[PDB]
Amino acid sequence: LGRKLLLRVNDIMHTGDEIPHVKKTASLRDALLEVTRKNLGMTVICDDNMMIEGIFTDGDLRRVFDRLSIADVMTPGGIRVRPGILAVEALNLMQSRHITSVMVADGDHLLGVLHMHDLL
Repeated sequence: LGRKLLLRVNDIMHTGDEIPHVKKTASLRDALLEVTRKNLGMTVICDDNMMIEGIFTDGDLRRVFDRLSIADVMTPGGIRVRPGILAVEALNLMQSRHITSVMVADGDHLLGVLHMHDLL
């Protein structure tokens, strides 16, 4: 696990089909279907070229509770990490920000999503 903490996020993040993402035109309902589908408790909002527009977490749905599109309720932009950071560094950031998932990106280009549980 000590070894585990020195792995790079690149090698532990969900990629490809495992990434939850929807377009900013998506229904809230459709966005939620994607969140459920991929089991990470959040979805990215991005275009077909994987350029990041926002994020939406289960906590954000609670915050909404104060029929919409996902753009209407997302966090625009969003916290993210670079693929070369260490598992331990990612864990530290997530702890300090009190989050359990994070996007992995090169700038605004989405590469993957990491969950606290992956950090094992």
